Amino acid sequence: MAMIHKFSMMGTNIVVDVNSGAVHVVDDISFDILDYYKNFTAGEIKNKLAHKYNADEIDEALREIESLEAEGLLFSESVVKALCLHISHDCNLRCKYCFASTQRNMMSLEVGKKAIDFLISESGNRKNLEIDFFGGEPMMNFDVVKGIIEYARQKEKEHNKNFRFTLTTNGLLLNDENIKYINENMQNIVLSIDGRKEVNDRMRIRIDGSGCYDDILPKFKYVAESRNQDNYYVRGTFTRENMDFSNDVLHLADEGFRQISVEPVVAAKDSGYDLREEDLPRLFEEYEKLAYEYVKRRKEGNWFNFFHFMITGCGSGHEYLAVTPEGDIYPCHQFVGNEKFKMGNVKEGVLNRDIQNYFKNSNVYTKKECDSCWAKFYCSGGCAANSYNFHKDINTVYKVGCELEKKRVECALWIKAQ
Ligand SMILES: C[S@@+](CC[C@H](N)C(=O)[O-])C[C@H]1O[C@@H](n2cnc3c(N)ncnc32)[C@H](O)[C@@H]1O
Ligand code: SF4
Ligand code: SF4
Ligand code: SF4
Ligand SMILES: [Ca+2]
Repeated sequence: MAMIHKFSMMGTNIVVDVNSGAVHVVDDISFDILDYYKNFTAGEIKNKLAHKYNADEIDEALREIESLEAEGLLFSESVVKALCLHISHDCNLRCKYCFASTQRNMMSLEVGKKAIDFLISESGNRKNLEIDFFGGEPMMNFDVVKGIIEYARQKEKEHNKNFRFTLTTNGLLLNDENIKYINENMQNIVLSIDGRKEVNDRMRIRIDGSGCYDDILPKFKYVAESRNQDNYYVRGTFTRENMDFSNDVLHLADEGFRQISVEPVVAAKDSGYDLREEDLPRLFEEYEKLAYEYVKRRKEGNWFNFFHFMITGCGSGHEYLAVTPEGDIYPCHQFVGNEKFKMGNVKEGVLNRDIQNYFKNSNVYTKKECDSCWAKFYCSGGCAANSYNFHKDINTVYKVGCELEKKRVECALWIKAQ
């Protein structure tokens, strides 16, 4: 499986050798060489490239590319650590693209602590433990969150562990007092806002239809600077309704957000919101359009971090598990619908292993469609929710949500070239 990927993006030619991880910026002549190198002689390539370059400059271009091959940078040849807590399945929003379009109960405190104990028991001897407060809207049940935190740190002393708490909130229930507590206790907070106001208020709406932009932007802007524009990010979701998502990222940057994350929709088949292949040469340009601007404001007064350019696996189902409010264990937040992937309850606290191993053995070596790919050692490993939603199987590639990430890998590699 000796292969390379070749791309040229905004006046530069970069090459990736997949097994090595080596990255090369190359000139036009050696860039056109690799169209023929592995299958043609040095004598055959002269007659081929005898309209743009001449024999000597061709051979010198062969010289080093044949030495990178000789150097070996061309053609080279389970323990659970995090729990996604569903502190609530109720919510005060009705976002179109969200799975919570279906009941409505609150995680009890006794199920929370049975979630902390389950994590410690299955953590092996890993010291760093992650607890994500998620679900519907966790702040609707903030009493329990404070109780789970105060309970975990009593356990940190006894079990030689360390808990890393993150919250993800729609914004509506942040106030002066819970924003204090959030910054002396949560290591990271995720703010859900979709960017421009017409885009956000289009779909992050309440039961009545009214939006949430005007209410969350004031408190989001502040939580960011209360924590010095770090240890947070604003989390946006672009669907078919806003494929110009670059302005969404930059509008959030213009409002003073250094840490921004904008991602495609997951498990959005047959909703009208998912992105199709026809949109791929539409979504690509704004990724490139984005990667250009981050370099443009890299060292200037303005600057912003886009999470998907910052360069294992995602871990859902073997290293990362979601806990329903009743204690039920699921591979991730996106699977608590499907009952077949039910893996146990944190009360009884014993984990189903062969669903766990079924998920652990779904990596870039396992699936046949990945072994052909150039970004296998650069990828997230895919999204199991997207695979089962588009093909009812955890181990077949979801072609769109995949060429998106390959372009982000291409955009992240390209930023580091400057
Ligand atoms: C599921 S919500 C739960 C936490 C909290 N209520 C909030 O929105 O911040 C967390 C994040 O997941 C994202 N999300 C919801 N449904 C999604 C979907 N179908 N595809 C991709 N992201 C989604 C939303 O953008 C939201 O920011
Ligand atoms: S707020 Fe979070 S949970 Fe409620 S709908 Fe919007 S995304 Fe789903
Ligand atoms: S990108 Fe999709 S296909 Fe290429 S490796 Fe990562 S997951 Fe497998
Ligand atoms: S499966 Fe898809 S959605 Fe569930 S965690 Fe891994 S990536 Fe996020
Ligand atoms: Ca700690």
